[PDB]
Amino acid sequence: GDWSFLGNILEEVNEHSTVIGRVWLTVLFIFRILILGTAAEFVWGDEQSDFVCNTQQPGCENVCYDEAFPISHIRLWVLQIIFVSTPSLVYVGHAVHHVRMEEKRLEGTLLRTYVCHIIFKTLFEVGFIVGHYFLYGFRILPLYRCSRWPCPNVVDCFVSRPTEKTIFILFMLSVASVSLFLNILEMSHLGL
Amino acid sequence: GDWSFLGNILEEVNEHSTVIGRVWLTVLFIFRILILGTAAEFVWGDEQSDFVCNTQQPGCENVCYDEAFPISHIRLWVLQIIFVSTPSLVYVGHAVHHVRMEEKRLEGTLLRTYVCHIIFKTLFEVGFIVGHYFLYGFRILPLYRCSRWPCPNVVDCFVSRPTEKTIFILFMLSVASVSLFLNILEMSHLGL
Amino acid sequence: GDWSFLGNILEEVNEHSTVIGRVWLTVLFIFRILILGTAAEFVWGDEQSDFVCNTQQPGCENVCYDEAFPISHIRLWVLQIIFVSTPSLVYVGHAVHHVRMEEKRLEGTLLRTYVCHIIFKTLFEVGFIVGHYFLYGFRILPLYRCSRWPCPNVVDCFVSRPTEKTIFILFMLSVASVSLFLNILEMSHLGL
Amino acid sequence: GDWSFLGNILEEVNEHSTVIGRVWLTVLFIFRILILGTAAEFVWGDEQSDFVCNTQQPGCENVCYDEAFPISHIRLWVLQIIFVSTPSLVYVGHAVHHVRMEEKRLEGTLLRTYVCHIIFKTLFEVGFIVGHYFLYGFRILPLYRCSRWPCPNVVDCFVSRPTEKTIFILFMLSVASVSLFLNILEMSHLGL
Amino acid sequence: GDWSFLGNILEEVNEHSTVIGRVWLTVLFIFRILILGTAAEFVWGDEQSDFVCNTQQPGCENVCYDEAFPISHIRLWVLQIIFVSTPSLVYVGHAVHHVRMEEKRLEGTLLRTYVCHIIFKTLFEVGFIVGHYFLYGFRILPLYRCSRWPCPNVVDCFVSRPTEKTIFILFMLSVASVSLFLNILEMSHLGL
Amino acid sequence: GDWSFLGNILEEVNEHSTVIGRVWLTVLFIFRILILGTAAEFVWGDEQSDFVCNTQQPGCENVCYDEAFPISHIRLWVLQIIFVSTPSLVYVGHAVHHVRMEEKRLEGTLLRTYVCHIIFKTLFEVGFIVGHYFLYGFRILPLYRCSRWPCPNVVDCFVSRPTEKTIFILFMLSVASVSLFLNILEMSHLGL
Repeated sequence: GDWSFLGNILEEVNEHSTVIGRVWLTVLFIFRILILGTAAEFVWGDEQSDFVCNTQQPGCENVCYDEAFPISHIRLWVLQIIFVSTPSLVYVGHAVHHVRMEEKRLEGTLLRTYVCHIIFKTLFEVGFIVGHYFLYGFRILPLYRCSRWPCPNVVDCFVSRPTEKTIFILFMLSVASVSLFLNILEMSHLGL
Repeated sequence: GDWSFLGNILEEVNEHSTVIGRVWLTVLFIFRILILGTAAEFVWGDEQSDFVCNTQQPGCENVCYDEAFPISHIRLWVLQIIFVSTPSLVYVGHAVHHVRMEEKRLEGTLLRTYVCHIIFKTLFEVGFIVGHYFLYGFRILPLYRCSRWPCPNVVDCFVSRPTEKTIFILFMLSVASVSLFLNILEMSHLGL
Repeated sequence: GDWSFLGNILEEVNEHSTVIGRVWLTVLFIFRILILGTAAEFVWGDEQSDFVCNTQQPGCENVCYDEAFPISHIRLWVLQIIFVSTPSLVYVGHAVHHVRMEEKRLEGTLLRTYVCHIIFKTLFEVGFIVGHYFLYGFRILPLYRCSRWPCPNVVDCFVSRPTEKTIFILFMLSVASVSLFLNILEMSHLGL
Repeated sequence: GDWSFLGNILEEVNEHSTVIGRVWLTVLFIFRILILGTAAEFVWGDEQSDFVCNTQQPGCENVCYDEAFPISHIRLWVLQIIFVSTPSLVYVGHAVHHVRMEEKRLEGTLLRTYVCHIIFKTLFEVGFIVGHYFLYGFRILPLYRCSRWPCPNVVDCFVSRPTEKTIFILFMLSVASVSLFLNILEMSHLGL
Repeated sequence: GDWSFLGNILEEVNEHSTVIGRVWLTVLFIFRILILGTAAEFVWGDEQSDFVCNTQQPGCENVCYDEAFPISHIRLWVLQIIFVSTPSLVYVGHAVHHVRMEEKRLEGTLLRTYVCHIIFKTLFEVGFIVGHYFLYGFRILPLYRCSRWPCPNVVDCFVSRPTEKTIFILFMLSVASVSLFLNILEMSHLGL
Repeated sequence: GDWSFLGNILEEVNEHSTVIGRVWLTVLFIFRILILGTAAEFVWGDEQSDFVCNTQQPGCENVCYDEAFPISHIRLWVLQIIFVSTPSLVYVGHAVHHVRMEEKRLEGTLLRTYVCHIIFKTLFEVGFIVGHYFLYGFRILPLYRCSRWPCPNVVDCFVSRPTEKTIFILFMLSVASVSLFLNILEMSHLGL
């Protein structure tokens, strides 16, 4: 995918962001967007094609893959990145608006907006982490047993690349936890 | 797909747009174009290939897929984005024309044009929402029963990734509703 | 495909073009090039692979697909865009030549050249429309009956995605008609 | 493929080229590079995969495809473009060298070099045209009869998309003839 | 994958880096990123598809490929590049922070930070080398014998392109050793 | 692959290079990088997929393809380009270092470094030529007879596109010889 527009706006907000905030944005670019592009998308590329079920029943593989993976992991991470970035977009928009007003003519209302955006980032990060956990836990097993119609009885289905997917799941979970910790540091640093 | 040209023109119109309008354009880029590029196109990539029908009849799968999906969802969203953006293109063109005339030498006629473009955006958004609804509702079921010739009788066909497609359908519907609400806010803000 | 070079030259000619001409060029970029890139190429991507014929005869599918689609639609639209743009290239080249001569040192000969280029655009547009019509009409049917050797007798062949292709055929026909109408407006506006 | 570097150098030589030369370069970009990228590469994409031979003999299809198409057409056109452009590269290099020498400090030796480069362009164009003609004529037939080992006897093989390939073959031949005529015009214009 | 953002930041740090450091960064770009993009990704492209196991057992190939290659080599090299680059990112961030503070208003604390970043680079490089060694040694054999359920007994599986993969494994190992040696040179040069 | 970074550095070294050196670099870009991108990569794209062996033995095709092509040709050419370019990178780095030192404050040591880099280029070119020759000669035959386990006895395997690959092998060999001759000219010109 093409993240150029998002990257441009995030670069814009870097100028008006705290040091911790700049660390957060660079982490976002290097350890989330770049990982999905260079590494994860290739891992998940053959998710359905190499999904195999031990049956002669038409449509069983499709329904079972859908049940096993309601939403693909890479897609969920895309959404997580976008929603997490959106508060920064709101903040930079507010700042640019203030600048344009000054042209017509981090304190106070602007500072409060910054803190609010940090809070929203934290909430979205926790929400996506919890959602991933309930969806998949954090370990993808090779065997999925499926009892969804049209499959006759329970059928054994086998996932592609489960170990590598587990590795990247855990990597992204760690990155999200790091980003959350950075946000906590931002709040503490503002407090100081 | 390459949206660079459209992005450039939309960026141009940002300068001469209202704050709500800038919010609308950023929503368009981040939550529509970027979603289609990064996420949705991969979801719908194997729509026909992994479409499977329980038959030994040649051509049944092709005719049934065509009947089930007259137009693909991602294509309809492309068209929706383009038509929705077109009013902004008209408005920016009018503004640039006025500027060039001033060189030769948001009020009045220009303001009325802006409001008209907002109205067109609202109409196109509602039209595409209603069209999608009548075409597909908002839930893609896994089973499609097909009675189209050459299929003998009704045949059971099975869709790929129905749950994920439902998730993205609903996501895009929400984004469109948000954009419509933003347009309403634009009109109210102008009224104030 | 990469249209960057053509886009650059067309952007150059925008500066020295009429308001109607700018509308025409933006229509060309947004509703032809962008449609082919984002939407149509994916539609026509699996034209031959998912073309299926009810036979056990080697080579029948290849010969029948070739007979049914002598030239693919997307390719014909590429050619249409290029030939339609070429008059603008001639006009901008003439203008730049005049500028360089002035450096060494829309009226008259330049205006006549502009009108001639409009006429060529109209002729090429009508020609491509008529050619498409005679080749395919404007509705792609799912069933193609083929009697081309090596096929034994008439064989039934089934086209992929006929409905979506019909939708895009009609969309592009509408866009071409709109562009032609714009050219007529250009001539009338010059007359005024 | 990526032609950015070649495009940059050709754009550089446009400044120091004749009006006819600029027409030639724009023809090269729009009607050769852009055609190969947007249209022809997709046509020839499935040349070997959809090549089918009526046999049960392993390796017959590979050897027969190789014999039928020793070099693919698109590849030959790539080479033609590169060799044809190379004289312009030589000329621009000579001009830039002269400029750098003047910094240290179209007539005469430079003009003769320009004419020589035109001559080389004409020779390379004629050579590639004749080579294509002897290789393939100008019509690709659907049926190729192959007697190459390991094929037992003569086997019937069937080419993919022969009509479309014929259309593009003829289109590129016309473009090459146009470019040659332009070179002739360059020489005559210099003579005047 | 797209490394533009990382490349931009690394280019930024080149200005404030030692001569040995610049050599290290150019080695990183030319002999790691460019190798993975141009060469290695194509080698490893068909890792699972052309993985073949001598069995009629569903799911055996998937489980055996996963066991043989828990993480793909190219993915591990991506991670290695990112982690190795991260210290440079920290250093450049610290330097830019100091610059911004000076605006508000290689020695001392900055120099110590530089040395620390060198140490982290060395540790990460050694860690990835050792991890690769324990995972795969440095020779990929063609035969993998697999006893993982559902495979019945030990099954013989055959890897794709083992020799080429061995060649690139050794090439990247050499590059990593060279980079480590460069870091040692950096420390010695600072000592001098 | 993406050669932008290498291209940028090579463009930088053009400014501080001899006329023959500029000819060499343009040859490198136009006749090596552009050929691999536009033409050769498509030729070698289906090397393993269309490799066919006359056997019913699992894994025989993989082992035989690996034995026949230990390293793919396109990969070897990538490595050749990178190693050949590396001396220019060393030279430009040395020159930029001298410039930065002058800021703090082709003759002599710099000239000797330039000659040394030419020598390294010549050695690497000869080495890669000889290596290719011993690996493959310069003609790819269609038939490869393979006796590698698990294949039972000698099996006949058939290569894809052998003639086209031979053509490009010879083309690249010619380009390398031309570059070597250019280096010889560089040394002679310096001698004069």
